[PDB]
Amino acid sequence: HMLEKVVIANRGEIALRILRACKELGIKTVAVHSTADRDLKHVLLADETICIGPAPSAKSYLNIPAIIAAAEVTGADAIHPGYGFLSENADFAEQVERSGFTFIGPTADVIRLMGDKVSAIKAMKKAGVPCVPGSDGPAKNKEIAKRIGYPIIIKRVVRSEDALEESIAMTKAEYMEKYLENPRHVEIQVLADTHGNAVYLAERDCSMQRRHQKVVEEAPAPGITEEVRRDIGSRCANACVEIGYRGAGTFEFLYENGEFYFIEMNTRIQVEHPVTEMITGVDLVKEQLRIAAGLPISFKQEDIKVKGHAMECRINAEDPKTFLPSPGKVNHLHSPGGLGVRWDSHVYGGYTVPPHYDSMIAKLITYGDTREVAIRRMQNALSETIIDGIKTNIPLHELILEDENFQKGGTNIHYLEKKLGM
Amino acid sequence: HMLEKVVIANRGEIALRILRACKELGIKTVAVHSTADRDLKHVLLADETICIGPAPSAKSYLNIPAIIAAAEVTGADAIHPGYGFLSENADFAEQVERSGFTFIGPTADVIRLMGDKVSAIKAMKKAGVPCVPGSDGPAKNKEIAKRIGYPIIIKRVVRSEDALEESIAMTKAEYMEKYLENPRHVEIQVLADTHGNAVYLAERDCSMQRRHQKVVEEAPAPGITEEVRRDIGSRCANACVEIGYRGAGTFEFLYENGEFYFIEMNTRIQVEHPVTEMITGVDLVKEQLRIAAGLPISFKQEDIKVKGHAMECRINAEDPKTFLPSPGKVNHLHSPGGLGVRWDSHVYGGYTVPPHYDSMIAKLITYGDTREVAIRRMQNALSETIIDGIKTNIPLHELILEDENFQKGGTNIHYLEKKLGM
Ligand SMILES: Nc1ncnc2c1ncn2[C@@H]1O[C@H](COP(=O)(O)OP(=O)(O)O)[C@@H](O)[C@H]1O
Ligand SMILES: Nc1ncnc2c1ncn2[C@@H]1O[C@H](COP(=O)(O)OP(=O)(O)O)[C@@H](O)[C@H]1O
Ligand SMILES: COC(=O)CCCC[C@@H]1SC[C@H]2[C@@H]1NC(=O)N2C(=O)OC
Ligand SMILES: COC(=O)CCCC[C@@H]1SC[C@H]2[C@@H]1NC(=O)N2C(=O)OC
Repeated sequence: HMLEKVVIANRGEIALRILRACKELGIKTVAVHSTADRDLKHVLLADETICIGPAPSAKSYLNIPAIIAAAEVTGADAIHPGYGFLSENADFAEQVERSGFTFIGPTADVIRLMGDKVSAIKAMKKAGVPCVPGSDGPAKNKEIAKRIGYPIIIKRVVRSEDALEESIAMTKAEYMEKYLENPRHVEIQVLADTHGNAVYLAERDCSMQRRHQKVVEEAPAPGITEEVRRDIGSRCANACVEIGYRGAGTFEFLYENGEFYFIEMNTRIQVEHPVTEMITGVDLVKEQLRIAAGLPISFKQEDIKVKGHAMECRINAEDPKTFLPSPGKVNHLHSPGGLGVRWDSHVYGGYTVPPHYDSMIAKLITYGDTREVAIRRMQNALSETIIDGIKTNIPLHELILEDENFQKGGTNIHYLEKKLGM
Repeated sequence: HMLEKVVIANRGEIALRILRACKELGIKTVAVHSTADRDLKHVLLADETICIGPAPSAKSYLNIPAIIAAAEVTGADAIHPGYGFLSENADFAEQVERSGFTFIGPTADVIRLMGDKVSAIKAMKKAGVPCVPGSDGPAKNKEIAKRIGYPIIIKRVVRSEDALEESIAMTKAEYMEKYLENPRHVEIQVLADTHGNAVYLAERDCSMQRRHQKVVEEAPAPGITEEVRRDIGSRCANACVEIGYRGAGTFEFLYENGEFYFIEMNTRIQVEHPVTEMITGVDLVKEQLRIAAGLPISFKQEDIKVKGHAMECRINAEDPKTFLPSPGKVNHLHSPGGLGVRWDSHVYGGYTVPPHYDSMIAKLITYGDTREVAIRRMQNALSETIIDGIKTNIPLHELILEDENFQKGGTNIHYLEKKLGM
């Protein structure tokens, strides 16, 4: 009569993370996997396994009917979608609850609401979560653009009135907003339950990115005071209640000259959740599972106090210079350890990284009482880490961590790409 | 003009632990090693290496003149002795400071004081650290034994007056005290610096033992209240000042029917220090190094608050049934991870555990907000851990953790051996 068995509708490290939380709560696990993933750590640990299709994503991890049949055939109570794949797919969520299983995440209606940009802004704007100034929806655009103020983003970026009508038409065989020139990425973690509670769990800075993909994340964000945290955090907790949010989620902002501007709500657990765990002492995947089971969040807002600092390096099987993937056999893995070092990875000596999915192989997470200690622990853990047989982006991480502007802190979302050009 | 280079006068996991702290502080390392240990993780990471002798302990890690020459030839500032080997050897400490290097630990005089039992009791007794009732030093023994009260320990244990004089003479070709029948082992961690400060860092319960060797340790100790902690802890901090203690140390007690009875001060870092780290947020090996450099302890007593619970399983290369050592090649090591899991080990896939030293190969440390969470995390981390090629005592740990009396908590120092007999 509660959650007793959970289908893990994902793979790789987050599938292992979920398995770990399940096993801590005594929840039975069902590992659904493609034919290429029979040797995943979490498949090998799972109570039951069901092969849901051949290697390609389309035919396996995105196979909505096979994943639902796997829940049916095992007698499962709930499905955890992880991140990526179907986690923000409303049709999947809708179909999961229509077949009577618990979807571990928000309701389908809320996924669609926060899954479309204009709709999401409206809803934030009404909740009093600050958005980027814009036209709100939808000749008079010379003037709309006027008052928003150049530069403008139709999405092109647009620096001249001359060329408004062009960039209007150019994106328009392919809405307007203030283009923020050099913002950081600062995001707020929340949880909301079926007992009407919602909390905020400080913030993460994920400004170090390449091609919009995050490389290094940290928590808390440098420069953000407790006062400021409280303001923005409590606006997000409130937004959660207004929209009947449920489960873990993240409000992503562009943050520039002291102000927050909303850009997306990821309605799911994120890759970078561990850094918030380390600074708050909250188990975010456990709380997902509890909340899905109908439990209240296990603590109150005044129980949450940011303590110390945490960093995460996404370790990828890829050439550190060209960023082309590097699948193949890991002959040896020597993973780092010691105080303040956490290692979240499904990779082991003997394991073959397949070509079929993303290239993330491990997340290396460090914690310290200060940002400087956490960066130093990261540097030392990276130098101890050996992954023999394939190439990784460890060398990129080492360059970032020794960057003087990174050490000062507060570098913007373009920094990595500039650095890399220089 | 400070500590810039440290000789790590030890091996195995604690040598790696020390290396890690050194590297966090930017302190150069000198790995002194025997010929059998050239492939130790910490030797491979060290800035400088010096081979101090052939495989046997006697000729290498206990070679006082070779270790001192290694400090001389490298231009080192200090020597960290770890635990075991020379760490409680006053002659070594005396000779290290007489050759002008900093010994990372207390002064030689203090090692001898707390290194001999009668002397240590005197000094504790004068400090107001509670000792076990006894004769204090040294016919009239029928009566001394009388008032201490049977049962008695000459060290034999002695249950009858009849047989006092015998057991007197029997141990006396080979002092008296109350024999505590079913105590737990509860120990208090301290630090003391050259600025006149001394602190206590709660306590550990290390009652699960076999042949007097510890298997599982935890912190805090079940049943001990904050009130009680404060009392006993502050008596140990005070004892530290009275004796001019310096560095990390531990006061070990036998704890029975609500009372603490002193049995030894280990004047060094201990194997089981990590569990205290996890519950207090203190880096105990860093503080050793700071304190040795002449710095104050980096926090005050009121900054220390016990939060959560931690467990440590000493993973040994040994047959889990006969406890005979199992040296040889580890073909694969798959180490556990995830939230609340810490792994302290110099072992890696490819590494050969030699026969020459102890059988400890890794310490698996878990943390949780409650004792139950920490035990469950331990169980799950052990089930994920693979060490292929040699035998380990993991099966023993799994049996302990599933023991109902262990789960209730507070089992005594004889429990494991009884359990094992049953
Ligand atoms: N107002 C803005 N100013 C500057 N850059 C923006 C703005 N809005 C969006 N962008 C850029 O485009 C990116 C695309 O948004 P994102 O949520 O990452 O899309 P997706 O989540 O589908 O990849 C943003 O991170 C940001 O870097
Ligand atoms: N008063 C006592 N009552 C019961 N057992 C004792 C008492 N004193 C010592 N012992 C036993 O003998 C052990 C030997 O002490 P210990 O400090 O371990 O010696 P070493 O450190 O040299 O191995 C103690 O842990 C304890 O189990
Ligand atoms: C093995 O394949 C998987 O388990 C899914 C692959 C990762 C999905 C991407 S990574 C960056 C982005 C997506 N998920 C996520 O949380 N991200 C995150 O930072 O939020 C944007
Ligand atoms: C690889 O060899 C070494 O690094 C030294 C071996 C261990 C010394 C023993 S284990 C239990 C005891 C000794 N050190 C220690 O701290 N112990 C501890 O619990 O305090 C009694």
